[PDB]
Amino acid sequence: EQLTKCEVFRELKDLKGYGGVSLPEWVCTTFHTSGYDTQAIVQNNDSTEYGLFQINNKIWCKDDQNPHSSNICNISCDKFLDDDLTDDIMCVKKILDKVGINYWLAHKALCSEKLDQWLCE
Amino acid sequence: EQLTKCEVFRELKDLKGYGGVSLPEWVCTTFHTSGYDTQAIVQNNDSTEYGLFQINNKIWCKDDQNPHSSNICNISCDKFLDDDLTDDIMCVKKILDKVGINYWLAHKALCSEKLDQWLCEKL
Amino acid sequence: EQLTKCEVFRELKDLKGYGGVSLPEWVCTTFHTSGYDTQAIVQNNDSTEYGLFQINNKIWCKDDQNPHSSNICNISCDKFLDDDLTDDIMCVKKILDKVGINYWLAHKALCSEKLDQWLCE
Amino acid sequence: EQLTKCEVFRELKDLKGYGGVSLPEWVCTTFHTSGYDTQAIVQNNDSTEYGLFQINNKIWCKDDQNPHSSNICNISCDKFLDDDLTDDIMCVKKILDKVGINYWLAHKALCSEKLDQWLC
Amino acid sequence: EQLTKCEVFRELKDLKGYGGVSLPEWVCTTFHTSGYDTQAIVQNNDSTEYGLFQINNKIWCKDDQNPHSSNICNISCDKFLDDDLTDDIMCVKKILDKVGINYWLAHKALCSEKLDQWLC
Amino acid sequence: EQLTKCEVFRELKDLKGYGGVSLPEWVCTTFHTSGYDTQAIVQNNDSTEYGLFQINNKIWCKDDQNPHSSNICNISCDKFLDDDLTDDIMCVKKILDKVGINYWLAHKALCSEKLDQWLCEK
Repeated sequence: EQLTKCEVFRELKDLKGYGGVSLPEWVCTTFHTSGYDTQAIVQNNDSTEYGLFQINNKIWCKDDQNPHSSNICNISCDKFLDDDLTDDIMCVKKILDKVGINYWLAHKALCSEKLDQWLCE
Repeated sequence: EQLTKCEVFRELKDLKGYGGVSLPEWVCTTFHTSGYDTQAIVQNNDSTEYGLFQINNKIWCKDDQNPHSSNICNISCDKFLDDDLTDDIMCVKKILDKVGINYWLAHKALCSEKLDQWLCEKL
Repeated sequence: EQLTKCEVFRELKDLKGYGGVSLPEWVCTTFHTSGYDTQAIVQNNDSTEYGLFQINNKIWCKDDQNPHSSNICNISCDKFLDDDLTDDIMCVKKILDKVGINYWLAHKALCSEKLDQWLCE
Repeated sequence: EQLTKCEVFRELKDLKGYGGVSLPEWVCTTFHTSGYDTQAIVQNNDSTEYGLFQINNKIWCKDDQNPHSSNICNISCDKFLDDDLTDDIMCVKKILDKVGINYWLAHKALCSEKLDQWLC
Repeated sequence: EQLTKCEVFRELKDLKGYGGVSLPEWVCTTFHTSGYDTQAIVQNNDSTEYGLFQINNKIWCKDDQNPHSSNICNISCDKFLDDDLTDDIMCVKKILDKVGINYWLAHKALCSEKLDQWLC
Repeated sequence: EQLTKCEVFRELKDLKGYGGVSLPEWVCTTFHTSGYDTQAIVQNNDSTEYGLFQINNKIWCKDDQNPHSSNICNISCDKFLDDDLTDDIMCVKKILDKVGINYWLAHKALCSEKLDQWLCEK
């Protein structure tokens, strides 16, 4: 499912304030990460990244590709491909606890200025 | 070279049933893999993926990046970027024989059901 | 920041002939590389690619992800996400000098021949 | 810092029985891992493995090489090169919890049976 | 097991002349690859190399670490840590077939001359 | 060639003080990286490391394995496998120039102090 900026904004309300990051920072980050596509999937030779936040199967979730993954989010990666972002949000909180919002390079690279444009009326 | 659901459907007829996988499954998988673009190419720091099936150059084919690739499909990777999908299919059959359809994670994740929407009637 | 074939053609003028490569080849390559988007950023498990030319943080530039980067172009990777392609071109000349145009597989695979459609007149 | 087959038994006591793995298995596994050298360090192009258990800087601990490591064990990797194996063991227990003893391929491979030679 | 140069020269007799490479070249190559240790194993974040020839689990054999390995040699990697080098040899031929002796960089760099010192 | 501490100490004189690192530090680091084996070669899936200093074919030199290496030292990797440490040092200087001594993780943790055992009163 390809969401609209305002839709992402709404759906991510649960992440508001987590780790102190605001929604415009989240909307901007996910835009540069998956272009707002909940079904985004990229398979490389060693790993595959899943969904809206492009979570990878080497550390966060379990795959057919990496069954020996640390699976920090204790979930099967494909659960990140459907339309209910509940699972994504749960795992993302785990990532923020372990590495921080800057785990995503796009946050600092493209989301530290002109933040008002990522806002929703 | 961008294709549509039914052109992919028509051109992958030879994979139909091969190894026990159905056509809608393939149409679905290639969609989530390359969005039906025969010239899709993704270069990473140490591996690059080619064509409609995004075949990588570490194992299946050879290119200047990984000259020591196992090159199981015995072909130069750029043959996967033309519009003739014959070379591609030969290789895919080799991948299926060795690893199976779920070698493509998108298949297991998004193309193992509800395939009805990947259908093209009259073939 | 999505350019058009001809804007790219215009902006990369300083690369013309460099390393013996013609502009139509440059236009073709960046099209297959970033789709002409000066802000393309692809983050993988341990490397991230930046901008029009998708320059990576393991060798050419400095990231928060790879601080021990050889950083051949002596620059922080995010300078490749702005609209000013000056940084990018300076770095691309470096890459050309060190490895060559075929460092980009898209060039060899698709942009060394049948260049007519990449012409901009 | 080189331990002998017997010191290892002593030092890894806290691991005994944890995750179902016995000491002789650990003695065997760590032998194939680091030769009982607690300062063992293998640096590759992208990853680096530290200490007796050869814990990597990509997932388990934080490095200068990999500052964005998920750092699951919440610790700086060089604390695995000291002679206090307390922090090592604590991290190993997390790996066991999250992945299991077979995360170490040498275990399943060479330290599954004939565990007699690994006694002290 | 830790073979000697002579023990290796004997057990790799089957590779004699395959793909055109001589026994000394093979002895030299394995020397620089594993020091003749048939139980040599090196696990990294993404792959693991096994045995005398340090065969990796991403392409040649089936692992717990890499179950989607193309498994070209249709064999589980642990079989490369046995003292019986028959499997190792079967797989090495496949590698010579798909890639060539120079798949091992040590061969081209160190085992292409001054070979008489690898004779037995 | 398997050298002794002092043979290595001797051969790396040009590196004395380069980038601020003393010989005792180098003699310690190279022992931890290659065991003083000038012919050490470690081949992995994606890269290989060569010689005394274990320089890789991903960034510093050119290989048949990685022909598209950035090849910063502008040298073919196997030149790092012989007895003459001259190219090795030339390249180590470039690495020190680009990334620094702590490019070698063993240095920081094991070869920064308590170096009595690594001196040579030659």
